[PDB]
Amino acid sequence: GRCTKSIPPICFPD
Repeated sequence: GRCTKSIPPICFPD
Protein backbone atom coordinates (compact mmCIF):
# COMPACT_ATOMS: atom_id res chain seq x y z
CA GLY A 1 0.00 0.00 0.00
CA ARG A 2 2.85 2.42 0.84
CA CYS A 3 4.02 4.98 -1.74
CA THR A 4 7.27 6.93 -2.19
CA LYS A 5 7.29 10.74 -1.96
CA SER A 6 8.63 10.94 -5.54
CA ILE A 7 6.97 11.43 -8.95
CA PRO A 8 5.85 9.21 -10.38
CA PRO A 9 5.42 7.77 -6.82
CA ILE A 10 6.49 4.14 -6.38
CA CYS A 11 3.80 2.35 -4.38
CA PHE A 12 4.58 -0.89 -2.55
CA PRO A 13 2.38 -4.01 -2.98
CA ASP A 14 1.31 -3.53 0.65
